[PDB]
Amino acid sequence: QQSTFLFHDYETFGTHPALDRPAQFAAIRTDSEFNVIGEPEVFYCKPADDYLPQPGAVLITGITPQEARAKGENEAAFAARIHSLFTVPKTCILGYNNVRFDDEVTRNIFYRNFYDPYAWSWQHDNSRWDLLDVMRACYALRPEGINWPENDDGLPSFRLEHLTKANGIEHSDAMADVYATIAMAKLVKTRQPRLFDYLFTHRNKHKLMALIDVPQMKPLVHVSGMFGAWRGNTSWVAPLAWHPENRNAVIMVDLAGDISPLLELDAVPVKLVHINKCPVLAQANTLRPEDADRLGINRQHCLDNLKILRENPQVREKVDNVDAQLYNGFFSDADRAAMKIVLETEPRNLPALDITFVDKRIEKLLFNYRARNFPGTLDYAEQQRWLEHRRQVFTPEFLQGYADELQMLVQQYADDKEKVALLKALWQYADEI
Ligand SMILES: Cc1cn([C@H]2C[C@H](O)[C@@H](COP(=O)(O)O)O2)c(=O)[nH]c1=O
Ligand SMILES: [Mg+2]
Ligand SMILES: [Mg+2]
Ligand code: NA
Repeated sequence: QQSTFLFHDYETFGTHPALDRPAQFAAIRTDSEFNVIGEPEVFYCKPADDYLPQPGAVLITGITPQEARAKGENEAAFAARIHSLFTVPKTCILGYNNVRFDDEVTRNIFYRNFYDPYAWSWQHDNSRWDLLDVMRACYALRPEGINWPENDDGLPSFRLEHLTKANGIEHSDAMADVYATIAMAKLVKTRQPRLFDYLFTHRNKHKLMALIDVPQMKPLVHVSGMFGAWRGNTSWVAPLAWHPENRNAVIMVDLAGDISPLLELDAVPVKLVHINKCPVLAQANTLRPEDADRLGINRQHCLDNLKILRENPQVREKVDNVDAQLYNGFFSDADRAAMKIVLETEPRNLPALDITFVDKRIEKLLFNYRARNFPGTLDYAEQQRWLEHRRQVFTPEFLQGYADELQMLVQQYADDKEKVALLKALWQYADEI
């Protein structure tokens, strides 16, 4: 009814958004002015017994598999709680690195648990945003008034913890990262008000499409992590064409690159810009001469490449584990309707549910869903199928490797008492599972 922001963040058991499992979700809702209006939403996800967490992830988060299992609900119920927060009308769902990471975790949790992986983002006036590329855009285009820390390599850092410390934001508990993300939003809104407004409005794919002039190859500023911190994640780009299959993807040339292989053949300075993924795009003059110089971006090289590309328009023409299979395709309307019945049927009425799916992923999705979330509902043949599944995960190579990694880390981090205790926990859990 009113426009709100839902700030959120996952802690996970590893960095693969499909093949690792979530540990904890944290979120809070604000009004359109970033005033907190909701209660903190913090909860855990019970990991199924076909999985061991990445030791490195647990050393970072401090959340053991024992803790998520004892404090969590099954992933079906975890997914339900997240889906009910995300689908409140007129919600902008945002975080810090959510476009690349947390949103991929969400898509995969929804996929595995019979929710639509995509609808949450856009239905009922919803949107997404991400403060990471907002911070990157400020550094590159409007750095005044913010402290920009360097990492140990002498490159600008966009780690949330570095930006908060550098700008006097308290950081810190479970909610610390979510509150830090709200503080970043307020920082940019205060210190770069017009840029903040511009970036917020341009989260919308139609505002982004208005910038794109393919016939003219109209140059734009693009701020992207792919460009690299050494050039402030920034270049001038030109649109060449739209993707043959992906409706949301435009094919850009990086004008700072070497266009020789693109001109001559039948590094390639070509990238996809996904207009549904909050890319930072603006008119060319948004990168001011002083900032182009600061970032080492060569205007004349970019313009020379642009001139060549415009004179050569032939360039436009030139350019298994079911858990890993989200992007194998969109489901049919019938299959989506069938999966909605799975979702909305009681888990006790699921064994008796006779329903047809055509997409070949759904049989395996359904078996995993029932065995992971509702193991008490499995019959004997299903129990034996699950035992085989666990065996095929816990291969001789995998189990040896896991033990080896723990034994290496406990020696490596011998003097870190908190890490030693976490490694003990990881061994204990692996021994059980
Ligand atoms: C920063 C970092 C995160 N992670 C995992 C655990 C975190 O819950 C998850 C998200 O962390 P982040 O949002 O700080 O990037 O990624 C690692 O496995 N290794 C790492 O070095
Ligand atoms: Mg995070
Ligand atoms: Mg954290
Ligand atoms: Na956290």
